[PDB]
Amino acid sequence: DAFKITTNAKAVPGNYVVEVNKLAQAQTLTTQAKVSDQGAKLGAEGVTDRSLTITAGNPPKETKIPLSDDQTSLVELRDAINGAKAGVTASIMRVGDNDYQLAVSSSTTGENNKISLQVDNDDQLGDILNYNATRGTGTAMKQTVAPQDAELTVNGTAIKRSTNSISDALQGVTIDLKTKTKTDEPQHLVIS
Amino acid sequence: DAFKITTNAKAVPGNYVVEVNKLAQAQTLTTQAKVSDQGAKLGAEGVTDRSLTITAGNPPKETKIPLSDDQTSLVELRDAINGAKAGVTASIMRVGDNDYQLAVSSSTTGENNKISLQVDNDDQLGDILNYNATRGTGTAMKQTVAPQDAELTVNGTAIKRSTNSISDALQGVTIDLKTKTKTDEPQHLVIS
Amino acid sequence: DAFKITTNAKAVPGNYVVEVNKLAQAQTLTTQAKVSDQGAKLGAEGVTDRSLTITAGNPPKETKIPLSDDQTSLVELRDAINGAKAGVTASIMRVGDNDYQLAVSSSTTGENNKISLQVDNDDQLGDILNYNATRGTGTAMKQTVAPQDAELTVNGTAIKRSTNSISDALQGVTIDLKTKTKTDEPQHLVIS
Amino acid sequence: DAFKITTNAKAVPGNYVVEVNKLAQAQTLTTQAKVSDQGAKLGAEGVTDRSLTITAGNPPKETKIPLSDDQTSLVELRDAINGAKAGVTASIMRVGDNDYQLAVSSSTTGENNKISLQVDNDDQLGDILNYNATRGTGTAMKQTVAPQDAELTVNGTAIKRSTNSISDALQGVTIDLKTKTKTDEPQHLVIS
Ligand SMILES: [Cl-]
Ligand SMILES: [Cl-]
Ligand SMILES: [Cl-]
Ligand SMILES: [Cl-]
Ligand SMILES: [Cl-]
Ligand SMILES: [Cl-]
Ligand SMILES: [Cl-]
Ligand SMILES: [Cl-]
Ligand SMILES: [Cl-]
Ligand SMILES: [Cl-]
Ligand SMILES: [Cl-]
Ligand SMILES: [Cl-]
Ligand SMILES: [Cl-]
Ligand SMILES: [Cl-]
Ligand SMILES: [Cl-]
Ligand SMILES: [Cl-]
Ligand SMILES: [Cl-]
Ligand SMILES: [Cl-]
Ligand SMILES: [Cl-]
Ligand SMILES: [Cl-]
Ligand code: NA
Ligand code: NA
Ligand code: NA
Ligand code: NA
Repeated sequence: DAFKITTNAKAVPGNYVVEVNKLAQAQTLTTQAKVSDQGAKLGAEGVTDRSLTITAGNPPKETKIPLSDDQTSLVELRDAINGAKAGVTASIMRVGDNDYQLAVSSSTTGENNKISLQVDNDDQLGDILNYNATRGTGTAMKQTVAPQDAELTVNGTAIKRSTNSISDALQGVTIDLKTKTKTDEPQHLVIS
Repeated sequence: DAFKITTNAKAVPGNYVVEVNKLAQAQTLTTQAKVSDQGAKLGAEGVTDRSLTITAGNPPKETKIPLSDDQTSLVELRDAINGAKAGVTASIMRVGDNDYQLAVSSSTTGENNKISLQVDNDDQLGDILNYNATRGTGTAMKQTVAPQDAELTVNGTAIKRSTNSISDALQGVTIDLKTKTKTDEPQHLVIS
Repeated sequence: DAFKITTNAKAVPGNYVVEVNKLAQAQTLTTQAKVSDQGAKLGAEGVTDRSLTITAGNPPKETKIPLSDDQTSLVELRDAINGAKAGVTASIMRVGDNDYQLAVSSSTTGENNKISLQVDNDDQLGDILNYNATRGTGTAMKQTVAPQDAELTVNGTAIKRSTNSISDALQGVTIDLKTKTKTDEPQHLVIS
Repeated sequence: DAFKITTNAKAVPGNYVVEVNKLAQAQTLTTQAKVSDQGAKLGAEGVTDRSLTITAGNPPKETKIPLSDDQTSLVELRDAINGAKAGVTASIMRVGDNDYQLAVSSSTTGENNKISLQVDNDDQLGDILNYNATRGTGTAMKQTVAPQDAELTVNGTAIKRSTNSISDALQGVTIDLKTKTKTDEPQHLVIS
C-alpha cells in the first residue's frame, strides 16, 4: 500500500521490511495580499524596467524575467511564471468570491529545492511577491508547504532522498513512495 | 484514497499536496416521540387547516403544505414531505419492533443549508415535528446530523465549500471528496 | 469501505452518513485442558449413558446427543457436535505440537445467541467441556470470543442488530457490515 | 485486508474472528563501518586461509566459506555470501554517495532463525562482519531488523508461528498474513 516496487536482474531475492516516515514535498509559496480580482493589475503604474527573479532547483538556478504593467495581475503573473520555465509552477487558488491567491510551487521536490522571489523596480509588487530568508508582516508572500525529503528505512537502514522515486538505494530496485507506513507497522516485501 | 480528481486543459501541471479536514454534511432532524406503529395517525382529530412549513436550502426557501388527518402518520408524513420537493428528503428508521422514527435530511449539504419545520393548527403534531432555534424537552424533533461544510487544504491554503465536489477552487480541477486524510498525512497529487 | 449497500424501489434518494461502532460476533467457547493428542479418548471408561447437551440459538434450543467412549476424543467430539446441527460449529485449533484445543462457535451471531454445554454421566469429560454461568478454575471450558450485536448509526440514529446484514432498519436498504468506521469519521452514502 | 485465506474439504463452515498482532520477520544484520567504495577491498593484505562462517536457519546450520583478498570488498562479499546458499541473502544499501552498507538477511523468518557471522584469519574484516551474542562498539556489524514470529488469534486463541503462511493451526485452512489488524478491530471470516 505505501509503495510500488519495480526490479531488474540485479535485485537480490530475499526478505525485506520497509518503513516510510516522510514523503518528499515541493515547497509552495502563496500570496497573502487581499486580491478581489485575479485580473486586476497589482503593480505600480508606468514601470518600464520591472523584473521578477526566481531562484529554484538544485543546484539553485536564477531566472530573471521582465514584466510589463499589464503582467502584474495574478493571472498574468501566473502565465509569465509558467512560461519562464524557472523551476517552479504557478496556479491561482480561488479561496472564495473576491478572494484569490497565487501559489508558486517548486517543479522539483526535496529539502534543498527551495525558492526565492525578488521583484526589481516595483516595491508595491515586491510587497506581494518577494520571498527570501526573512519575513516581516502578515501580507507578504508566505511558505504554505515546506520543502522536504523522502525518509524511509529498508531492512532497518534509514535512507533520505529528494524524490519519491528511489532508484539508487538498493541495486536492481526502485521504490516509488505513495504514503507513509503506519507508526509501528513496517511493510513486508519479498523479492523472488 | 481521500479524493478523486478530474482536470481540463486549464489545469497547471505541477506538484500538489492535499489535506481533507471535514466533509460537507446534510443536516438531519429525527423525530424522538415514541411511535410503535408507522401507520398510526399522530395528529389531532378533525383539523381542516393543518399545514407543515419547511424552510430549507441556501438561500432559504419556505414550502407550506397542507396535511389531512390521514396524512399525520409517519408513513404519510414521509410521503407528503418527499412529494413536496421542499429541499429535504424523508425516510423512516425502524429502530426496533414497535419503535419508529422519521428522519428529515437536507437535500443539499453545507453549514448554511439548515432546516426549520413548523406545524400550523395542530399542537399535538407540532410537539413531534416542530424544529427551530430552541428546543425544550426530550421528545421534540432533534438534530441528529449537523450541517457542515467541506474543509480542505490545497498546497497549504485552506478552502471551505458547501459541497464535496470542489470545482471552483483550482482552475481546471475538480476535487471530489471521499474521506478525510489521516491527521499528519497530506495526500500527494501530480498533475501532468 | 465499512459496508456494502443494496437497495430496492422503496429506498429514498438522499444524503446519509453512517457510523459502524461494533460488528455482530458469534460467541466461541474453547477447551483449555492440556490435550497432546486430538485422537486420544478424554472421557471416563465404560460409560453407556453419556450425553452432551448443547443450548444455543435465539430463542435458545437444547440439543442432547449421546456419546460413546470412542467419541470422547477432540476429533470425535468435533464430528459429533457438527453432525448434531445444534446451533454451533466445532473446529480444532492446533496450538502447537502436542497442544490441541476444541473451539465451539455459535452458528448465529448476536448478544443473545449464547451457548451452554453440559455433559451427563461423565464428570471427567464434564471438567473439559461444561460451560454455564459460572467458572471455577483455569482448565475448564472458557469463552474466547464474546457474543455481540452489531451497533451502527444511520444519520445519527443508533441501531442494534444480532447480525451484520441489516435489512430491517431503513426501508428499501440493506447495509452489510464489513468493518467499523474510523473514530471521528462517519462514512457518506448517497442514494439516487 | 490483513490476510488471505485458502481452504480445502477439511475446513469447518462457521463464524471466525481473527486478530493479527505481529508478522514474522527475517533478522537482518547490516555493516556499520564507513565504506566509501563498494568495490574496495576491506580485508587485510596477503591472507591465504581467510574464511567466513555463517550460522543460520532452524535448526542452526554452519556454512564456512573461503575468501581470497579480492573477495573482501562489499560487492564480492555479497556475491560470495549469496553463492554460498548459507541460509541468508546479502544486498548492498547505497545510503548516499560514498556511503555503502552490506545487509545480510535470514532466508527464513522467525524468532529462532537468527544469524551469527565469524571471520577467521582476518581481524580487520572481522571488525566489519563479525556478529554474535555481544557487541562492543559503534562500527561493528549491527542488527537492524529483529527476528520475530507471527502472532495471531483465531476465535480468541493465540497462535505463534515462524512464518506468515499459517497452514498448521486450523484444519483445512491456510492463513497467509499480510498486515496487522487494527488495535481493537478483529477481522471477520465466514467459511461456507
Ligand atoms: Cl509526509
Ligand atoms: Cl521548469
Ligand atoms: Cl490556475
Ligand atoms: Cl534547510
Ligand atoms: Cl519550514
Ligand atoms: Cl467529516
Ligand atoms: Cl427538493
Ligand atoms: Cl422510508
Ligand atoms: Cl451557524
Ligand atoms: Cl450543531
Ligand atoms: Cl467489533
Ligand atoms: Cl445448526
Ligand atoms: Cl477442525
Ligand atoms: Cl447479556
Ligand atoms: Cl463477555
Ligand atoms: Cl509486525
Ligand atoms: Cl540458502
Ligand atoms: Cl545488491
Ligand atoms: Cl530469543
Ligand atoms: Cl532484538
Ligand atoms: Na529554467
Ligand atoms: Na422546492
Ligand atoms: Na438444531
Ligand atoms: Na545451506
